[PDB]
Amino acid sequence: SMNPPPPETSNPNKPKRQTNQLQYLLRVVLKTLWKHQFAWPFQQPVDAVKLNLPDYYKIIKTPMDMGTIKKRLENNYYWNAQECIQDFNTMFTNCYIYNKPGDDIVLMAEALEKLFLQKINELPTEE
Ligand SMILES: CCN1C(=O)c2cccc3c(S(=O)(=O)N4CCC[C@H](O)C4)ccc1c23
Repeated sequence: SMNPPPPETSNPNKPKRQTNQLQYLLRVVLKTLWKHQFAWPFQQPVDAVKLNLPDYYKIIKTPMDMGTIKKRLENNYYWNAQECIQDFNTMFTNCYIYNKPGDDIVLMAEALEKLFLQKINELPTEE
């Protein structure tokens, strides 16, 4: 049983930007989702060993989680907001791939994803 290396959160050769939308995504969107009662399963990479889900990383080849996204934001890892939004979408999509409609984990993702879409519907305009 082995978890893979988690996604990178630092990369000096990546071009980085401190964007008004990216600050919003950390200060407002991520930190609001982070406090939700259903956020805890998404706050770190899936530990397929602890959770005894040995087939998780057989199926999920681009893992993502809100703890990785929080580190990426706090270390100024993104060039623009769409890169950060795509990591959220990967995280939600992975959960819907590995799991089935009706699963408790999928009810949690569906709630988080609707809040997430509410919060990003309006981003501060690129000043
Ligand atoms: C989001 C990443 N991710 C999955 O794809 C997934 C599949 C099955 C279980 C599980 C758990 S759990 O065992 O802690 N638990 C959490 C609360 C609701 C259910 O009871 C399951 C935590 C995080 C998970 C899973």
